[PDB]
Amino acid sequence: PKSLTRGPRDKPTPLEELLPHAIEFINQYYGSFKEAKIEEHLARLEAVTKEIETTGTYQLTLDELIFATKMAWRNAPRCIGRIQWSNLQVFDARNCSTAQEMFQHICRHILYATNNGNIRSAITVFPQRSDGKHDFRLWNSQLIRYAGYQMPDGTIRGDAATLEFTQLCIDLGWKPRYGRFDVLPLVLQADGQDPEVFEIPPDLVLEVTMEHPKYEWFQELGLKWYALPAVANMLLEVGGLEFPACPFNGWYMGTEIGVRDFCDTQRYNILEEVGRRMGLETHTLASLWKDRAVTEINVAVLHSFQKQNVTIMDHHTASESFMKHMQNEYRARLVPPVSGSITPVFHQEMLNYVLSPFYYYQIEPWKTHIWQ
Amino acid sequence: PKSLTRGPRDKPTPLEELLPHAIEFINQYYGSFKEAKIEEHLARLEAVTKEIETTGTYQLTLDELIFATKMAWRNAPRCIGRIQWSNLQVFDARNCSTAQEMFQHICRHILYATNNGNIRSAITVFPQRSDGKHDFRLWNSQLIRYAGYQMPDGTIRGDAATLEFTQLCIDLGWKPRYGRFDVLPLVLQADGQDPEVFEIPPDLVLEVTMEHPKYEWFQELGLKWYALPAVANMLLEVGGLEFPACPFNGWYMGTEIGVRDFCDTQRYNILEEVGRRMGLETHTLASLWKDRAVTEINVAVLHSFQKQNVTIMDHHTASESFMKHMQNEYRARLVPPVSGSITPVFHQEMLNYVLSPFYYYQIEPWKTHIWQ
Amino acid sequence: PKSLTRGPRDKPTPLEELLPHAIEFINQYYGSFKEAKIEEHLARLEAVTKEIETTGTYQLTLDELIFATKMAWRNAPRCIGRIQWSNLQVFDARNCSTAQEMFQHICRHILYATNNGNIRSAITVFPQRSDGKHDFRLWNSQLIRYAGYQMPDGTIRGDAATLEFTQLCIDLGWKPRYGRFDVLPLVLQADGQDPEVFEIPPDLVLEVTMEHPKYEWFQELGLKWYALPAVANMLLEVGGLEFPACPFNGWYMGTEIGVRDFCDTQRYNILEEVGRRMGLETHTLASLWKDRAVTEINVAVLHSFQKQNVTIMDHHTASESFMKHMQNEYRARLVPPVSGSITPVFHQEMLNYVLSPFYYYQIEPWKTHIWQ
Ligand code: HEM
Ligand code: HEM
Ligand code: HEM
Repeated sequence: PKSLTRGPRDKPTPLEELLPHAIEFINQYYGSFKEAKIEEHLARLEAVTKEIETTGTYQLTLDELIFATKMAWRNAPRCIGRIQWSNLQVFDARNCSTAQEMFQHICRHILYATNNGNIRSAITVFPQRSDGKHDFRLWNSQLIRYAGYQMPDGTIRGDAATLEFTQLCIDLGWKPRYGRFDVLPLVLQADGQDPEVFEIPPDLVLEVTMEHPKYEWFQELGLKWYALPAVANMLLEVGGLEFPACPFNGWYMGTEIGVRDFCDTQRYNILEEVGRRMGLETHTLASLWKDRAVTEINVAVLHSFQKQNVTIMDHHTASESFMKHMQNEYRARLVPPVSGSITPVFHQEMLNYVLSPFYYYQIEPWKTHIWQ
Repeated sequence: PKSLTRGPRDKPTPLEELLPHAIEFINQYYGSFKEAKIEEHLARLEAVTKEIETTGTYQLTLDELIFATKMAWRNAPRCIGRIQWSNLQVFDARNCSTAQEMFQHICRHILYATNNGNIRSAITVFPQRSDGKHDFRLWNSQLIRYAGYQMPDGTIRGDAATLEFTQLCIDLGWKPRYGRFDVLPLVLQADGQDPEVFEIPPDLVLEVTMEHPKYEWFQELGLKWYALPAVANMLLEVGGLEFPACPFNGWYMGTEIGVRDFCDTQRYNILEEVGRRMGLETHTLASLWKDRAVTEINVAVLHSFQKQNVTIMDHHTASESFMKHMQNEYRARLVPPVSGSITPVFHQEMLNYVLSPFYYYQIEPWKTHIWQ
Repeated sequence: PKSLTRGPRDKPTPLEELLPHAIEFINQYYGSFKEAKIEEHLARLEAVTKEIETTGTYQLTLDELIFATKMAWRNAPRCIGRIQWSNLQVFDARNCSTAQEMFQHICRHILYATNNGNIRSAITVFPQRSDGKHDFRLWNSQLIRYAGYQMPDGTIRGDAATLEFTQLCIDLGWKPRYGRFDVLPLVLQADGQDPEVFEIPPDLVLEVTMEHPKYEWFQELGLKWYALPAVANMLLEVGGLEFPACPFNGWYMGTEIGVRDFCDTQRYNILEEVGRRMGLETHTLASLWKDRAVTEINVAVLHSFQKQNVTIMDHHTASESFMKHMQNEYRARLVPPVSGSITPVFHQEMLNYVLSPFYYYQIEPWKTHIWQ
């Protein structure tokens, strides 16, 4: 995915690589207004140019930043959320200094975002990359996520996708409770310093208890998942600027909540216990009972969410949320095309088209971090 | 060409894969108007969202469809016709039910389109893809096209490009007349059912008799070609919707009418008979007589078309047709850029740019069709 | 770089390959005006269509050409100059006939562009490609550039990048002075004829003498470079038209002026002589003295330029030049997006996106030229 990965630097972005993008951005920004702000637009371009001339970089106005985060969301071709991009709360943390402070900002986010199940979308933007030596990073892939443990006999326990990170956490001093649903700690890096680990206050992590509307025994097999899907390891590019730390969140779809993960020895087990029900024939592969169980688990999940009043992207939600997004544009008194975000970028030997602003992937920090 | 091929499905398009595209389309549509229709635009987006919420899909207004077919034409980078996209007649057949009915619609098209040589561009849109199990398809590559037969000794007779399809037709019960210009039958598939074959009424197929302005013996070698170039196997994508059956037509260019196909034992023969003329030396390859003959055949073709008053895209035609297209826009009282059609699509692992609406290729039906 | 290379032809561009592009261009052009020129726009499209119909090609109005050169500059993703695209002087030489005349036009350019160090950006556009058999070409890569000689013992003398071209010049009758800073002659090709070589009048080539602000011995090692960076071998594509000869110029950045070219036996030598200074230890690779010297050479260069008052793209220059570019747009009483230049081009088997107008690379002429 190297195309969509924006890596680390060790020196500020050159003028010839910053100025053009800053200009394009500011034009894009001022081009959004129904009512033009000519005098302001020209003076801003001047301000920014002189600022890059004198300081070597530039700062975004809170309003420019807000716009950037929303546009980058609008420019996320995989995200169904891009549909209602105006429904985003932006938390400005560009004045942050330490991991201690990062944690507070992160807790505020979780708190705001969770809202007792009535999930709200938000993004916390930490200081932008300066020289690439003083980066702010969240080593975690997601704010909330279960630990994955490599058991002696070879089987995994917990989230199989977090094995490498869990190990890291252990190496960093985190005491592993060898359970199936252990919420991983936040590994926060501020000002390029070594990362610091913080346990996430249990009260802040809302979890959905799995139960089926028909099968009363469902709750007996003790399955649960966290309500907040928040990405922590991405980078926001905007007008040449780079924000290595800017975690955001949305809400689940329903059809994807991963553990029903039809994979290995993790899958098989939960799937057989199920057969206890209606299609009790788990002794043979003649009855494709697995199809029955999977379909039913999705039912238990969907049901669990709606009954525990935790927002999920069902058909009604998708439409209602989109309407709310349209109400915001109407009260403002046509949209700026997606085309207005495509920038021709000539990287080594090929003319390619890139979107900006945009949420890029990054290289896992421990792979590049230089220990103090 | 897998990039430009939109294949078969076996389940409706997911919400997260439909809604964004529907929205983008409706925005694109309402963005065309010189005079904005704010109240209507917002209510339409609402209507469609609620419709996808409740029905799982949506229907286009005839006017939206018309717009879609024209824009998709405008988005056909190979088609010189894209120059005058407003000159298109749209035949709505989204209410069609059987192959019997398809045939009637198809005959109407040919009739309208042929217009005794005064070729007119048209497109017949059949029902959109629902679950991918009830598809409408024209198994033919073109509405009108000559059969290709594999003779015992190995030589081919007729159109070499239609060998596989001709065989299919034979397998489907069509009696092969082993001639050089046998018009293939229409293999129509409706509502996902098995295809039904219909012979095309000879009166509907206009053919141009080949003759040279100077060589009176030209007509003696009995060469002819059909006047109507119509593609039958493409798919129209629009706002997430897919129309597997939507044949369209234009008119010939003159320089391409394929049989002068410098290929094998099919070519060589017609080319030698020619040498009977001005450069009678067909005993040696010292006189590049082939160049002489080819140039002359193109002359006979071009001449044949203009004398038999069958529209062909010559220099005058190109300009006149473009003017007619400009007269339509002027009477309406600036154009919406092509950029407004490019949509960033994140398919597996790569950020690519796609045009929409657009005419995609498809997989030959007999290769995927499940027999009843 | 074959993607970005527009090669030679031997027959005019076909209608189906010209008309669409001409139309798109003219639309793009008339779409720039703050004040629409409806009557003029429509009549122009008509004019051009009829012109291509009758003549087989079309001529651009000087104003359309000016626009084309500026937009193509705006569409040069590597060029920091694209920032101030309105600051361009266009020299129309589409009426040029001979190499003699080309030379005069080229001398005027150098003269205007050099302006005693106060560098000004300009472009000289020679006759457009007709049938591809009567091309105007500058065989040189740059208007001004030092010769590169392959010495007997194997070492190179001068610009290592110009070895093949220098040889060509020698073959063409140019007497090689075997120095380090010999300005190469102009190899001009007009109307598809054989190229003619012209020595560039020394008075026209402004050179910067290298000296350090602190080290008085710097001037002693006699280093110099030319002030004018001008590309001579590119092709401008616009509305389907192709201009094989259209040299342009800008000014240096400072950080790139190549000879500090850390390469072979050319590098090493100048680098050691340096060590004579502050870090005199050139006997060992324990002291990374090379880093010291390189940094210092860049200092001598930058200093040499500013003291000899030869324009260079430093931070102040970048901002000041951009302001000058904004003053031009303000006095005209929002910009047309970059997206409005992207054209979907279906070349063999793939749907790609191209920019237009644009400055393409070309195949080195001597590799394709047919001698008379
Ligand atoms: C409003 C609720 C939201 C929903 C339902 C939603 C849903 C999704 C889904 C389903 C995916 C793609 C598939 C997957 O990774 O599971 C995704 C990806 C993404 N979303 Fe969201 N999203 C929401 C909010 C957000 C917000 C608020 C932002 C940013 C401000 C955002 C940015 C992205 C990005 C950048 C991706 C790419 C993920 C990747 O490929 O690694 N999303 N979103
Ligand atoms: C008005 C007369 C028309 C002319 C002269 C014309 C001409 C052409 C030509 C010369 C090609 C490309 C080369 C070839 O395949 O032979 C082509 C391709 C195409 N045309 Fe047309 N066309 C016309 C009308 C139409 C119409 C009415 C539509 C659609 C509404 C259309 C859609 C397309 C598409 C989608 C292709 C792609 C064919 C492929 O690559 O398989 N054309 N057209
Ligand atoms: C105003 C001063 C200018 C500056 C500082 C400037 C600077 C540059 C730089 C730094 C590069 C890329 C890296 C390199 O090749 O060294 C470049 C490339 C380029 N510039 Fe300029 N440029 C200027 C003016 C122009 C003008 C006037 C035009 C055209 C009208 C232009 C067209 C291009 C093109 C087409 C390239 C691509 C070169 C290649 O990749 O081979 N530039 N310019």
